[PDB]
Amino acid sequence: TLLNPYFGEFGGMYVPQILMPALRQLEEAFVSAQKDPEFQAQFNDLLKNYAGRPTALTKCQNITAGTNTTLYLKREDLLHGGAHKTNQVLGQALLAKRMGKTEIIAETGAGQHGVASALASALLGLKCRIYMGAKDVERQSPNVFRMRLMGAEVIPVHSGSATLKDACNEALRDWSGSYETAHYMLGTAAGPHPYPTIVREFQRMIGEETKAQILEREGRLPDAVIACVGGGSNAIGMFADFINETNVGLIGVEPGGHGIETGEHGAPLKHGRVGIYFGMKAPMMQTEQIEESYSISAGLDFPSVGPQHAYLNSTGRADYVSITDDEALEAFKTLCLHEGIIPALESSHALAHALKMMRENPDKEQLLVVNLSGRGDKDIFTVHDILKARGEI
Amino acid sequence: TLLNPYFGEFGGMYVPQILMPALRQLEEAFVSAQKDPEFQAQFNDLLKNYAGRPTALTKCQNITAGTNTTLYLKREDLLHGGAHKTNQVLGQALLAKRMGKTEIIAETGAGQHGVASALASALLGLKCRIYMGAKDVERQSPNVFRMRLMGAEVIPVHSGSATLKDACNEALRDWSGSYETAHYMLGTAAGPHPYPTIVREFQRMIGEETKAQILEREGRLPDAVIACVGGGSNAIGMFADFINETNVGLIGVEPGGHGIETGEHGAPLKHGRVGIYFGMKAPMMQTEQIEESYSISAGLDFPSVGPQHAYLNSTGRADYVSITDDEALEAFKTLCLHEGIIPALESSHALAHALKMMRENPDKEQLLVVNLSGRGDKDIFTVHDILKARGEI
Ligand SMILES: *Cc1c(COP(=O)(O)O)cnc(C)c1O
Ligand SMILES: *Cc1c(COP(=O)(O)O)cnc(C)c1O
Repeated sequence: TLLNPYFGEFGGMYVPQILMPALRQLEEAFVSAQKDPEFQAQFNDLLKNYAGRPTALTKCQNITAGTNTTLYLKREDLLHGGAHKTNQVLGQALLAKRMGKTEIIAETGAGQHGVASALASALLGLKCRIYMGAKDVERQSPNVFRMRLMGAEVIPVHSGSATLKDACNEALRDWSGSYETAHYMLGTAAGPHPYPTIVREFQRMIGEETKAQILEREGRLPDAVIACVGGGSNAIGMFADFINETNVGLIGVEPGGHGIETGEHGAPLKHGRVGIYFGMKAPMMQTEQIEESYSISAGLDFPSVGPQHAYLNSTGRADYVSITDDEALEAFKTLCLHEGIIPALESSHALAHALKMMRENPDKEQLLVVNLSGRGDKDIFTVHDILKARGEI
Repeated sequence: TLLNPYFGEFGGMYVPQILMPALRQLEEAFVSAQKDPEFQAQFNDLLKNYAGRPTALTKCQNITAGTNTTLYLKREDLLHGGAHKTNQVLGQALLAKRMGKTEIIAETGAGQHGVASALASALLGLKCRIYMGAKDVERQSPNVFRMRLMGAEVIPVHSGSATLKDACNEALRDWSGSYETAHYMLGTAAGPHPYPTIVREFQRMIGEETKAQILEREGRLPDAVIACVGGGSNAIGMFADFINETNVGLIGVEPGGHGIETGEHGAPLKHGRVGIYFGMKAPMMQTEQIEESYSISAGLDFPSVGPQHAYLNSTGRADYVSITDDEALEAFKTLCLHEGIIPALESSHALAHALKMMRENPDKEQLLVVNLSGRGDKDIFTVHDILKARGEI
């Protein structure tokens, strides 16, 4: 194994022996490609002319009116597909073609990573198959339809609890015996090494572009960069290029759920315990066994966190807070009403925490940047249902 | 009146005397702003950092594989909001603030222009009210909800046939008496002068960026630029900067409907007759009185066409074809399956006509550019219903 599979005591490769070759071989191919500028050349061609990079940086004056905070939104919502997932997905698609693979295996919970994979595969022309828990397949008709229109095969998983965990497990069993011709496109910066690394490297351009844009527009780095954290891909992708700029804030917002003190949430980082999950060793929400997570937001509905985040958390380089279903919903409505932008419910947690920092210190002089990971069009149904059940139509 | 209100025998200002002042005053304000670079400075700041301009240019190699056609898609689908409408809307919002107006009046059929106006108004902080036929208000819950989340007031119109025509008429009656403090944000390159002009000028950057990008990437202008035509805003916006490059094709695709020979369509340009409609004099679909149009696509469901298009058509500078519900649906599915992009059903007509030009002449050496006016996420429900009714699930 070329690279180090751990970040502190976190990360690793806790996967059956049958997967070591597939994992080791992926890592090599990856290193070999990181160093090949022909690859980098293609990757950037795709990110630039297909996905639409670089993504804007927006100054939200209306939202900060009457305070001393200056707020910027890194517009990942404007990327092709609607969210930051399109970055890493185009990366691995290429990587896979490089390794001469002819197929993609992926798993999705609500279909956000599913649609992303289907799309990358359509482009790079790879036979895509996406595992999805049956319960979710029923709850997500549109995205299932999207994946099908994009020529991907959605395989409903009925074992276990017929949900994300199960779809995830089955995906890996698939790959175990098909890694010869199929690349396993993991949806986030977690899982066994080298994924946490590969995903960080394939998302790090958002942090890069941010710094550049922030200089051109403010002549100085931000006091902090805030981003929601599920498995941690969009947060690490924004963090990366700032770990070094030590006087820059690195805040990660995890879902508060129904209240970090109800069990119904997903902030294992600050309220769980280290264990091995999804092939990695990191903090997670355990019973005594693994437990359940929750959020109005499905993307943030992860019971664990990426190894590098658990690490940056223990060293104290990055801070990790929590925002709840309602504070997120509030932010979601706020951005809609003042900036004319519908944020994804996931990003709403980060925008929420920013607003919190401003409303509590209107006189404080701060330059903040929230990573708007995706657009919220795919969440109006949900928001509308809640607002209706809450009796506010 | 400063500018000339006609394009050949088309265009004009056929509106009640009460509207001449409001119309004349808009025109002036517009000219004064065209010439003010402080305005241009703001407009471009908005288009660049809020909407995400410039929009990509994508080479669709997979779609043209095995032919001599080179196809590019001007990615208007990647603009904030999902379609080219966001350009002109941000323009008029500014113009209105410039004229010291505090309110926006608009009308929408399916809510695409409604959501756009609501958004521009949220940003530039203007009190937005959008008229919408009651029938449509029922058929368009999501967009109605979007407009409401963006703080706009949707006023259902129940007179006449409770649809677009009626919502449109009521909007103008509103403006008739409120132009003092309310700007009427017309949704397309049609209507009484100066709208056809203002909308062309506020969309012309797509054609501009295209030419620039096409040079940088091909070292030569395209043989043709193809775009769907409803009222004509996205087509003119692409055409504009190419009218002069005479050896460049200017194709406009109108909806074929159920077949240009069934009456159930919307290609008044090539199959109607000149009359006065929506305050302008242009070709339209008349009974003997005005008639009905149709398309799987609501955006293309217009019984008339913009005055400049009728003009460019008579001089023969630009060609106008027709594509049907099925050819569009076919294109829609094709782009999905090979490029991993879901086109808006409207743009599908233009992509359709392009594919037609390639499949019929695989050996012909051609460089084509289709204006992908919007993303098709807001059309999967429709496509899914058709495919299901057609019994293909
Ligand atoms: C999927 C998703 C996420 C959560 O994933 P990370 O791996 O923490 O980035 C965040 N935001 C959006 C909009 C997403 O779709
Ligand atoms: C509204 C719309 C159109 C039709 O309008 P034009 O005024 O002819 O541009 C075309 N494409 C998309 C995607 C639209 O939303």
